[PDB]
Amino acid sequence: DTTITQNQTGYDNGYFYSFWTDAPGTVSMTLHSGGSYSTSWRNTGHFKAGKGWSTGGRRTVTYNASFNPSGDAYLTLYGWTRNPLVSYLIVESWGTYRPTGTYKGTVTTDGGTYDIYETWRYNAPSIEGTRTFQIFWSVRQQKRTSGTITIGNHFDAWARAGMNLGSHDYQIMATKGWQSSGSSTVSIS
Repeated sequence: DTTITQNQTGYDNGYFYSFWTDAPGTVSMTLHSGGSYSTSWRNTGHFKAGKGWSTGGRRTVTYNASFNPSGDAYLTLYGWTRNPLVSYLIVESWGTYRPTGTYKGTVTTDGGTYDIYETWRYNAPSIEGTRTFQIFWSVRQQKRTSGTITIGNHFDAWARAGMNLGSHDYQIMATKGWQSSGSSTVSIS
C-alpha cells in the first residue's frame, strides 16, 4: 500500500482523500483497499486525514474503525462549507479531550444521542485562508467506533439551532489529532 506524508488531496481506490499536518513526517496515512486508510502518528502537531468526498452532502455513511489515540484525537465525519464558511465535525470517538463549545441542544440519530455545540475561530486558518468562521459540532455522548451516520439528521438539528451551512466543500471520515501519538484504521462504506 501507498503511504502519504505530504500534504495533499487526491483519489484512491474510488474515494477522495485528504491529508494535512503542520508537523510533516511525524504522521503518515496509508491508503488501503476501497474506502479504507490507516494513520500512524508519533509526537505530532496537528493533523487531519481521511477518505470521503470532494463535495459533501446529506449522505448516509457507514464506517468501521480501529481507533487508538494515546492523547488528544478525534474519529469524526469532518467537512467544510463556503458562504457561509463553516467547518463541521460529527465526533464519534475521542481520546483524552472531549470537544465542546457553546451548548446548542442535542440530536438523537443512528442509535446514539449527540450534544450539539458551536465554536468560533478568529483570524484562523481555513479552506479560504485566514478567516473568522463557525465550527458546528455533534459530539456523541458516549464513544463509538463503528456504525452509520445519517448526516442530514445532524445538518437539520444544527439548522433548528440556528447553525446554518453553506455550499459544500470536502467531507471526509477523518482521524484528527493534536500532539502525542497513536494510530487508526478507518473504513467507509
